Amino acid sequence: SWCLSVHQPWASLLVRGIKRVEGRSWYTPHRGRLWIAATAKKPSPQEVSELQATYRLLRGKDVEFPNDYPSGCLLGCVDLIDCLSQKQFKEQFPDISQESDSPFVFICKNPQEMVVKFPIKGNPKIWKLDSKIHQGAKKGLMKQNKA
Repeated sequence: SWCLSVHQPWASLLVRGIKRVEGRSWYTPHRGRLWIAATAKKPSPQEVSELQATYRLLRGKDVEFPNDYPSGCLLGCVDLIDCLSQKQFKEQFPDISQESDSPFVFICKNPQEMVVKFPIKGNPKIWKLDSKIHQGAKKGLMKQNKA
């Protein structure tokens, strides 16, 4: 029922599993399912090319970027497994600590993308989804439920 607004292209990278941590300046006790919404801010082609270049070298040839990075919509979800200080992240996750230098690092698992993405307006930090879109969001985690 809780959501985080994230700029594109990072937002789709998170729900596809290409980006595995998310850095923020603030700590959250939230754990478990976290919906991911893309903000309205449209990314520039340079941003998209520079990030896709980096992640292609981090993740290899098998990486599958989305064809398009839709803005202003609910995208899917992840499991927020832990939120660590940057110090503990560097110490405890040495294989991936280069992937964020933010003061806090959200460790994300089990990404799932929605079969149909629904328009939505963001809010700060971790915010509560409206019940109607939450219901449609849940049904949308299975490709067969597309209508």
